[PDB]
Parts: sequence; C-alpha cells; structure tokens
Amino acid sequence: SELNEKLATAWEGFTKGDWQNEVNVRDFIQKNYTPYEGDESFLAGATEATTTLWDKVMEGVKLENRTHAPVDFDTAVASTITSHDAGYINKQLEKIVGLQTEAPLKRALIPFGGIKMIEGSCKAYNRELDPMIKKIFTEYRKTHNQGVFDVYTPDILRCRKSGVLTGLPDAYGRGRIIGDYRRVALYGIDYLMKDKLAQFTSLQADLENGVNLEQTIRLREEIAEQHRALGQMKEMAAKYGYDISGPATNAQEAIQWTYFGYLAAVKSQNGAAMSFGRTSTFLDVYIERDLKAGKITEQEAQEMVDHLVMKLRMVRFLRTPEYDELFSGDPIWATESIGGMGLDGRTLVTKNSFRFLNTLYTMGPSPEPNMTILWSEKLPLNFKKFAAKVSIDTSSLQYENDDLMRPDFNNDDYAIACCVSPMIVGKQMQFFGARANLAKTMLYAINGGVDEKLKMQVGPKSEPIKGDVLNYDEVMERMDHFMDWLAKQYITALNIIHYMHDKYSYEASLMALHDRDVIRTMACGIAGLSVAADSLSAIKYAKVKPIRDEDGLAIDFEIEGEYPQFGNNDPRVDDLAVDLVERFMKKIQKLHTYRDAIPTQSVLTITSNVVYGKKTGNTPDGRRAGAPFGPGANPMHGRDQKGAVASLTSVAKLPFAYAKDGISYTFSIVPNALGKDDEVRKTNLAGLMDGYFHHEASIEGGQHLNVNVMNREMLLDAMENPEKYPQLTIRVSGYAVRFNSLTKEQQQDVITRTFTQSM
Amino acid sequence: SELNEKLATAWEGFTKGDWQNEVNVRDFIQKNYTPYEGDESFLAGATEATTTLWDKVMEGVKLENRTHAPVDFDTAVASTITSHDAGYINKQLEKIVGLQTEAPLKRALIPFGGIKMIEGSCKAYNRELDPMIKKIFTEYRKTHNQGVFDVYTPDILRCRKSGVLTGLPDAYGRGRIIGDYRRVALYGIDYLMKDKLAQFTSLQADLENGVNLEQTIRLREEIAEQHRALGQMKEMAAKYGYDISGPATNAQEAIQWTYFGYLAAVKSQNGAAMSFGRTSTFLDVYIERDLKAGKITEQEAQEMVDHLVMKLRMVRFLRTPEYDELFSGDPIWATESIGGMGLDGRTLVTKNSFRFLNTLYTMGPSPEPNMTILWSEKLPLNFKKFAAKVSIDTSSLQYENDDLMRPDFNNDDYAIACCVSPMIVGKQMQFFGARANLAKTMLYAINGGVDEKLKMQVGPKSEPIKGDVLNYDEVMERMDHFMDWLAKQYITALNIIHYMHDKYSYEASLMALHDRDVIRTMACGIAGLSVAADSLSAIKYAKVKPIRDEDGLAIDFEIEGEYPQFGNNDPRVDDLAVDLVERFMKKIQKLHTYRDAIPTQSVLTITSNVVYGKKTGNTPDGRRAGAPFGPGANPMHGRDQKGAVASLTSVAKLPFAYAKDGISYTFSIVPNALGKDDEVRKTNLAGLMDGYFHHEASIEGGQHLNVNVMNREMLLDAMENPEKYPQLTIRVSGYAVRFNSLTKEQQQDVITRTFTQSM
Repeated sequence: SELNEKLATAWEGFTKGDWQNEVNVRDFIQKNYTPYEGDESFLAGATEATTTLWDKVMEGVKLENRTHAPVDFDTAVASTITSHDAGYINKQLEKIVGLQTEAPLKRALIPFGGIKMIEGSCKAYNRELDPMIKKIFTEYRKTHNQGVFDVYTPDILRCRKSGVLTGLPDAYGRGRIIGDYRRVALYGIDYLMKDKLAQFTSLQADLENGVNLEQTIRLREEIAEQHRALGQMKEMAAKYGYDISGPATNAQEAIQWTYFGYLAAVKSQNGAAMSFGRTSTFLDVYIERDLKAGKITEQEAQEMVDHLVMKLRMVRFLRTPEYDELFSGDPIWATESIGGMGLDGRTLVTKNSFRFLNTLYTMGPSPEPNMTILWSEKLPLNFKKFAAKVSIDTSSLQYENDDLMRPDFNNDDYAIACCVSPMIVGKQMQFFGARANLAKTMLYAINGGVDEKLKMQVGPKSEPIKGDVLNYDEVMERMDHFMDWLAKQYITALNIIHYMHDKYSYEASLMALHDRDVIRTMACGIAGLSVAADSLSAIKYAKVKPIRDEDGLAIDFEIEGEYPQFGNNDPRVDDLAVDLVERFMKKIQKLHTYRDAIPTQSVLTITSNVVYGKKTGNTPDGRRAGAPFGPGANPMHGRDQKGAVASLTSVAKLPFAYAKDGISYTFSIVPNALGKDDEVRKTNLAGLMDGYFHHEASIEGGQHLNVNVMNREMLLDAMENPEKYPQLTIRVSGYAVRFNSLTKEQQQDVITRTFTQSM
Repeated sequence: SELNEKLATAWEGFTKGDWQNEVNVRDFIQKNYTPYEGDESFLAGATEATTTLWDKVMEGVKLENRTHAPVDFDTAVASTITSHDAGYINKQLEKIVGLQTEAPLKRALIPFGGIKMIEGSCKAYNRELDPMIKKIFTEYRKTHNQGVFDVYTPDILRCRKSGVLTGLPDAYGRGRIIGDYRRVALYGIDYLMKDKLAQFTSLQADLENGVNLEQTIRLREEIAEQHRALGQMKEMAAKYGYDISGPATNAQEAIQWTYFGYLAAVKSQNGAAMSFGRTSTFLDVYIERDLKAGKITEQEAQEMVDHLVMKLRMVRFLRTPEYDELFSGDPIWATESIGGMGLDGRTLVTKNSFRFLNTLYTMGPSPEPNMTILWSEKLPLNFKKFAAKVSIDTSSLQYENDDLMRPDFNNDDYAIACCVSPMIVGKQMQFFGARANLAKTMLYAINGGVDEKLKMQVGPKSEPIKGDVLNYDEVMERMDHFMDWLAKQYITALNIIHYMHDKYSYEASLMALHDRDVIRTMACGIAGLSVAADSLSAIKYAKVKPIRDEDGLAIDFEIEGEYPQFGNNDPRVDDLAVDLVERFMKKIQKLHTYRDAIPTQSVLTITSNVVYGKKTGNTPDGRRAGAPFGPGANPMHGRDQKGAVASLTSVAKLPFAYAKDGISYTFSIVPNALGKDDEVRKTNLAGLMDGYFHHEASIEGGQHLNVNVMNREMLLDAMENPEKYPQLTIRVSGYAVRFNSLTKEQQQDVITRTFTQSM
C-alpha cells in the first residue's frame, strides 16, 4: 500500500511504475513525459506581471554592473535554510516564490566556509562585519578555510603564491553538487524523510559489526544531518505559506516544490557552481497534465516557467575581489540540461524544452540560468533550428554532446554541473578542483623548478636546460617529470581540501536529495593547454632559443621559423595537445584519493586563463609575459585561422576519454560567416554542430561548444556605451556573462579572442 | 652543540642527559632527583597567608556542601583557554596563581561537549542560559552530545534507559587524559611549540604519498590545533603577569609553570577526571636546588606546595543532577602519583613526597587532590609508616601496587588517571567508557532479554529458563551468550562516542603535552561483580526458587541453604568472580575499535553502584531490588566477615592481567582493629598492605586499596551534625569525598558498607 490517499490524488492520471514504490525520478519521467517534435509556433509571450517584475529586478542588475559590487548583503546574520524570513519582489505578482534573503539580490553570509573571506568582502564593499559573527566563526565554530590552511604543506603554499596551483576551493564553497530537486516535487518531503530514515537504519548492522567502522559512522551522521535538513526545508517553505510535506498536486506546485529544494541549497551553501540539473522535461509532465485538464492556459505555463527562471537569474553570493578575478562576471552556474535523447531512441525534447529557451525572448538575454542543450544528431530538426535561432539572437546557449555522454553513462538522466562536468542526477557528484597551470609547469621544467617571475625554488630542485637552442625530446622529458610533481602536489591539496569540506561544510540539504551511496570523482583541471602544446610545436618544428639572465634563468625566447599552431586541424601540433591531456590523466590516475574519489580531468579554466596568464612569463610558443591563456581548451587568441571547420576539428580531437570532467570550447563566429539570412544561418549553425558532435565508434567527437554569433565591433561599442546593452550576454568559458558585469581587463581578454570570419 | 642561553641559565646546576636535546621528562627526573629515606621530622607548618587563604575558600566550600549546588557559574560566556581574566582569592597572598574563571569556585560553561547539559544545570540551579550561547551551540557549532545521539542505535538507547548500559561519556567530557604538565616547566612553551612544528612536518611525506591518507590528515590537524593551544597557554599566563615562553628558572616557577599547563586544560575541557599526573618528585628537583642555594627556606617550600595543592582543591565543573548521581561528591579526580620505585632500584620518594601528604595537616583533610601512593615493599619504612599515619589521621589517601604496574609497563614514569587507570605520562591515554551492569546482564539471561523491571525487550529475544530451581550450567550458558551481546553493544557505543569526541571536543591543550603518537586503550568497566559472583554461588551451592509473574518473568528468587560469598577467601565464590572478569575481557577483546584503541577492562563503578542498583530488580544472590551494588570490586555490603586479611586476599585474587584499567577496592577499618596506639596501627596498616600488594612470579597481588580508618558511629554523628565536620573526608570508590557533599541516599550507601572490625 505505497499509495496513500494524497499520493494517489496528487499522481492522478500518472502511468504506473517502480517510481511509485521507490525513489526513481528517471523511471517517472520515462513512464510519463510526452516527446515533442513540433516547432515554436505555440510559444506564448510574457505576461504583464512578468515584465513588471523583471524590469524591477533589472534596476538592481544595472546597479550591480555599474558598481561592480553587491546591491546589498548581510553583515550580522549567519545564513541558514531557515534563518531568513520570506522575501519578495512583489508578492501580488509572483507565481513562483523564494529568495535567498529577505530582499531581492541582497547577498547572505555563509560563514561555515571561512570568516576571512567574509571580512575581505566587507572591507572591499565598505561594510562592517558584526563582531559577534567574527568571534563565533574564529573561536567557536571552525571553518573549512581554517581547517585547510592548518593542514597545508609549505610546498602547496609556494605553488599557490607562484601561480602554478592557484584558485583551488580552499576559500569558497566547493560546489559541483546537484541535488535532485525534482524529488521534492514528485514525492514530498515526508516521503523523502522516511526514505532517509531507512537508509540510516540500513547501516546499523555494519556499525555493530565493526565493518568499515569509521566510514560507516561518517555516513550515518551525514544521513542524519540530511534527514534534519529535509525538515528545515519544510519550515523554510512554511514561511512562504506552503506545505511541501506532501507531493506536488499540479504544475504550479511541481515548479514551486522543485525550486524550494534548490532554494534551501543556495541558502545554505557557497558552492562556486550551484547547478539546477535536468528539470525542464520533468516539469513538462505536470504542465501537460494541467493543460490537458484545461486547468492552465499556455500563456500561464510560460509565466510559471518565467517566474522560475527569473528567480534563477536572481541567485547571488558574496565573493571577494580575488574570487572575482578567478571567476569573472558574477557567475553562479545555475545550469539546466535541456533535450537530449533517451536510451530507448525517443527524444527527451518537450514543449517545456521550448518554454525554457523562450525565457530569453520573454525576458531578454540572460547569463543565468546556464541553459545547456544536450545535442544529438537525432534531435527533431524543428528543435535544432530553434536552438540555433536562439543562439543567433542571444549568444546565451551552450551545447554538449549527448551522443557521447549518454552512451558513456548508459543513462539518459544525467545532468551538467557548472560548465561541462556530467553526472547522473541524485547518484553522482564531483569533488571540485579548479585547475593547475600546465604552461608554467613547462617553464619550470626548463628552469629547474625556479619560478620565472618570483625567481625562487618552487618545483623540485634540478638542473635547468642548458642548450642555446631548445630541443623537443629533452624538454618533453623534463616536463614529463615536472608533471609528476604537479600531479602529486595537486592531488595532495585536493585530498586535504575535500577532507575538510566534508568535515566543516557538508552540504546536507543537497546530499539529502541523493541516494544513500553517491559516486564521487576527483575533478582536476588543466589551464593553458594550447600555450603548452604550441610551445612544444615551436620547439619541435622551429628553432627556439632561450634568452637567459645573469643567473641562467630563461626569461624569454627567440624563434626562427614558423610552426603549426593548435586549432588549424594540423596533426603535427594537435597530436601534441592530445598527448598532453593523456599524460596528465595517466599520472593523477595513480594517486590515492580521499574517500576514494575517482580521479578525473577537465580542460576548463573559467577566468583562470587570465589570472594564470599574468602570473606566467614569456613562453616558447611566443606568448608574451602576463598575456592571458586561452579559455578552456581554446587555441591561443587568434591562432586558429583556417575557419570554423578546422578549429572545431582540432578541439573535437581532444580525448574526452581522458578528460571525463569536460573539455570547454568557446566558439565566436561573425553573423555573415554563417549565411546571408537567418534561415541559412540556422541551418548552417546546426550543420556545424552535427559535424562537431558527430559520434562514431572510431570518432569520439567534441564534448562541448559555446556559441557566440556577433561582431567584434558590437563589443567595442558596448565598452564605450554600457547603458546601451543592459542585457548583452556572451559565452566566455563554458558559461555566460553580461558583458557589462566584466572588468576592463577581463573585457580586454574577451575582445582579443578569435572571431571566426568564415567556415 | 650550544644550548640556547635561556635554556643553559634556567638549567644551571642540572645534570646532563638526552633530556636537554629532546623532550624527555623521565630522563631529566632520573638524572636529577635526589632520593630521600628520612622521616617527616623536617616538615614545616602552614604560613599565615596559607591559613588565611584556605579559610576564605572553606567558606565557599561550606556553601557548596550546604546547598549541594555551585557557589556560582557562567551563564553567558563560552569557556576557553583565554576567555577569562585573571581571578584571585587574595592577590597579595598567593604564591601560586590561577583560577578557571575570574572568581574562586565560580564554574564555567564548556559548550563544546553539548548544550543540553548546560541547560539542565541552569534549570536545576535556577539560572538562565544566555540565548545567544544556546543558539550558537545548537545551530552553528555542533557538539559532542549532538553527534553521538545522531549516530546511536535504538538498541543502545534501550540499554541506556533500562539500566544495563547507562552513564556513558555521551553527555560530559570523556577525560582520562593526563597531559605532561611538567613539560612546560622544564622546557617552556616556545621549545614545546618548535617540537610540535617538527612533529607536524614529519607527517608531510606520508601525506603526499597517500599513506594512511585519512589518519594522516587527522593527526596533522590535531597537531596543528595542539600547536595553537600552546600559544594560548602563553596568553593565558600573560593575563597573570607571567611569561612562560621560556623554561622555569626556580622552584616557584617550576610549580607555577606546571600548574599553568593544567589550568589551560581545566579551562578548556570538561573531563570527568582531570588528573594531575606524577609531579611531586619532579618538582622536588627544583625545590632541592633552590634550598641548597639558600634561595628558599623549607617553610617557604611548603607554602608553595600548599598554594599549588590549594588550587587543586578549587577545581570545579558545572554538572547536571544526573551526573551528580553517577559521580557523587562533586568529584574532580586531580590525581597525584607519589613515591614508587625506579627501574634502577632506588626509591622515587623525595622530601616533596612528604610535603604533599603534609598538605593534609597544613590545610586539613581534603578529597582533592586525589593523592595516590605508589606502593612498594621496598619503600623506605620511614615513608610507609608516615603514609599509614596520614591515612589513620585523615582517610584521604589511596594505594596502588607499584611492584605490579612498574614491571608491567617496564617504566617508572607512569601515572594514575582518575581512580586506578595507569598510563605512561605524555605517551598514553584512555578512551573512557563508564561501566556496564553485569548483574542485570545475568537477570536478562534468566528472563530471555526482557527487562525484569520495564518488561520490555532489551536484550536479544530468547526463551527464559523454565526450571523451578535454577541450575548453574544452564543459567551460565545463557549468561555467556548475553555477555557476548553486552560486549558488542558496549564497544559499539564507545566506538561512536570516541569518534565524536575526537571530532567535536578534541582536547588540544592536553594532547599538546604528549608525544606525536599516543597509545590508546578502550577502557570498559564492569559493575556489580560481587552481586554477579555471589548470585552464581547461590544457584550452585544452594536452592534458588524463581518467583515469577503472570508472564513467567522471574521477578524474585527464594534461597534454600547457605552459599559462598565473595570476600571471605572462599575459592568457591572467589573463583567465580575471577572467572567473570576473564570472560568479559576475552569478549570485548575480539571487537574492532575506533582508532584501534586496545580494549581494556576495569572493575570500577564510582557512584554507578547506586544508580545501577536502584535500576536492578531482586537478584539470585539475595540482594533486594533497588539495593546498591558494592563499590568497584568490593564484596556486597557486609558480606565479608572473616576480617581484613580474608577480604584483602579475595580481592587481590582478582586478575589485573584481565583488568588492565584497574580494580578498585574500598577498605574501611575501625581504629582499634589496627592496634591500641598509633605506633602499632601504623605498623600494622603498613604490614597489611605489604601482604595485599605482595607481588611474586606466581602471585599477581592486589592493584588498589582505599584506606578508611574510622567508626561507623562517627559518620552517624556527622549525618546529624554536618556543621561539625566541615572537612571530614572519606574514600568511597577509588577517590575521596567530603562526607557533607554527599546526598542523603548516597550517605545511606556509605554507612551500610562493610566496616572491618578485626584483621
């Protein structure tokens, strides 16, 4: 009798399945969603409530961009799931409700991660931290930040300072965790609490029998803290007049219930990336049903989605200036995975798939949510064209290869965390690790571990390369060794980091929405792949000569001849990049990791391409000192000159089999390069992607693609006239950003990047 | 190899040894202490400052005893090593300084252990907990209490309620840890901090190499927290005008420095027992030197010791009424190990050994410190007689077998924690476990796990004996099966308990005074040994008729025929006891334990003999329901009737080899039973102990002995006239207590115990 009276009332009309007897969101979707292959013809426009609400919010957004600072934020309250009272923009107009604090865009204090960062923010934005809060989180409640720096080695500290291993999650929430928020809409809190209680009890035997004693005790307490979090979710909702103890009854509640789950998360955790998951299709099941019963109109459907997506555009977090340069544009990464194909061949695309992209029109361009299209050659052409259309009109979408990941996971319910990190919802998470500086690692190989800017020993002491002319084999050999060292220091830092985060900032509310046992990966990132690969190409195909100073340190390089650069579909250099990705992966792969997280790799950088760039001296490839690296796996600025097809082919060659955490690529192409009119552009854009993502047994294919369709001229104009593009949005590294939210220097990077002029 | 000046100066005149190049307090003592074999002839009397100070303090002590409540305590301050300002009794009179709070006897709040207990105290003593403190330690900083109850099993909860496993360290500091406070006097804080930093660095390799990853990270953070604690010790002292960064320069500083180390501990941790260690002889080295240089007089020597011992008489902790009945008499267990013999044959007895016992005269009888004489047949007779004399005059001393433990440890620098738990100072500690109700375990065996009082299924559901007469073999078989169950539940509870204590209440300041790696034992206690052993005798040498009820539940027993009772040297009852001790040990010995603590056992109860007694129904031995068990390993009240030599022989037979955590025995004897005059008494008392402790290759011998020399009549008088015996002190379970500090019921227990009338 797993069919209570409300359960039955709430699920009235839903197809039966295991999902009614156990927690299985995937099954529910499979037995109930209705595939859609039509076009946008049905989409409705914004309601007056929507426009009124959004415009009010934009006023705060303009203030943020203009002042490059928070509109406001807490100074004396420690944020919790239940700490704040309900806040609204206009209670009489919102269909979906919920704010992190009591006021739109006001940022909170999440002290559990560390008190020093909060002080830094207070100082930077001219505000005073409440002395009691400071005392509590320095003497009574130890923070994640304190725990990490109490266990760090001086070597790691040197790497942090020199710029070889900087920006790791030791001063901000680790994130990279997506709780299955859909669960609360489907089952209700009470049902989920009973399920957790069962999970809790299932560990008693092992405990009593001393089986994995410490691991079992840890999991028990975690599940207990999870159970307690679910109860707080209810209290949180209650403050808003909602009772979410039971399952969602209609579309409106399905949306509200799911958002409420996410709200608890962004009210309690600092995560660099707090992704939404794969919810559009799921919610469509409730929308369809209400539509078919004539309980809701189509325009009322969009309104709800709009108000949901609107709240996602309002998620904010207090960050330090240091954080701002590591992750530019006030990012949040409220990622939504749309479309895709099921394992049974039908498309997961639905009307709600369109409703989501339509928020870009209904409310203009927006950086968040980070809407990600799970691409497949088998997608309904109607959808392929419309997505491309939205990309052409807004440059607010990103695409990931569903033909590649779906099979790799052999699951059709996986989502994208942050930029390109895949995970099966509710069953897997990542132990976030920013990225290491691969380029500086090569310089260390040439300078015997001495940093070229600080001139102090950082890497293992060893003899610097002597020749007057660099030689490929020799340089590769020393780099290989220095990469062993990097891998050991990197894993070591992450091991202590995730040990402390589990201890002082366990994300209870998010883990409560996962199975009892969750798969964990140790995601390691690589920055400057293209500067590293080219540098080698220069050395292996041209004559690179080091210019050394009085101490013999290589401070510059002269080049005689030309060499194949990455991104021009030239195996000579591309094979070198493919090789680097492979080496590093095979190295971090041999190290022991905390809680046995499976080491993984990603070619992602975020704004680390800028921070690592200015901390890295002249390199063999020719890049001058202080120059930004390329975003993610992108060729170095302007070096990919053989058009789109070429650059796309080079990147697609990068082995996702060794970069399971994702391979980011930002593609900027001028309007006319795609065609003379939108119909041609839509068709050509789609075509380009089908080729890039083309997955075959002997052709892995590309994994990700940001799509920017614009003219460099337009950006230059924006720089001069901010007030003219309040909502201008652009893809910059695997996520979107409002151009005006960037700094001068960061904009400088963007505008100097490659603007594909032809195919 | 030049010694830093500060060291060379403070160490002027001291004999060289490894102790100057490493942390080795044992070596320092060995190369510098001067053995003493003389008598008390030299002891000086109290100074006027001493008497004035003590009398002032007694006023507060009378208030405590009278009201059975704290004189005062914090309500809004979270205690820390540096949280309070200096407090005094009379700054112009104290030679040694330091109080837990800013006022004599005012108790603090040690929230890290749990907030509920603090609320309970506030409620019981009519005071209001500051709401901010409550909020902080329920929502922001998780406590030990919260963590334990989040992981407990419902079985353990039932055992807790039924009275089979109750009073475990889940609602108060675990204690049983003795930091080598002598280290700060010998080396100074700075030297110790450099040593810790070295320890910290010695773990880096393993860390980087993924060797015991999690254990290494834990130890690193612990050592870091230790290092940070040492620095706080300095700040703490500074508030008193002392700079303890450097080594102690004279006797006065040696004492002050050592106490300062202990003060930090009792200012930061709740420990049930916060023992002092083995310091008297150590301090004598500094006293001798100052004496020989004519820098200090003998009377000035006693004054210092008196002021030190006086502060030890002032240590207080906020406890709940529940705690008060589990550990009666407002105990602290500031245990001092005096005398003993070195491994090289010479006695560790010194003039300071006498100075310490002399505080009993200089300032009257006192429960604290818990002065423990490490007894040896080879002790200078002058000392044996004087100790006995002090016992006869005050009943404030206890004796432990040095001839047994010294060899077992093959170390002459071990101390006694709490009552009878031995440990090599600075190198070993214990994971305290209260005690289990062995008696109730036998009843469960006879009633198939159903609690003979709450009639609920507590133990594993089984069939109760059906016999009309209880048969030993059958009963035992069951008992065995049930002991297995007890052992699993007990170890399981302690495993989670010490896991949480390491997590939420790590005793940083005490561990900072230990080596990098510390030996840990999982100390489990057995209560009601004598009621259990006798009960078996009855069933095996008489006729026990099980008076059942309308469910078959045995709620009483009829006894036909006399039967052997423990404590009368009857191998038929004595051999049962020895066997029980063995069985339980061999059982808990097979279970996996947290951090690999080596399971250990002790026959100790504290006031649990009263709490478990009233929660246990009629037993086969004849004891009525609600009747107190015997303290520790003592025969049940009044059953040992063959005089001293007999009862002592029975107890000495108990196997210390299976009760490594100690075997407590309260021995009370009437004055005339020992002799017609003190000279005879002194000699006879000493003789009794030499026999009891007699250690031979085939005669293990006794381990502990409390010595009470008094007339039951005197106590009866005290009960009626409290105000007449303000300082009356008595041994009650392996520690001392001011008679007036006990409850009516607890006094009731004491007076009904055996008062040996002859030898």
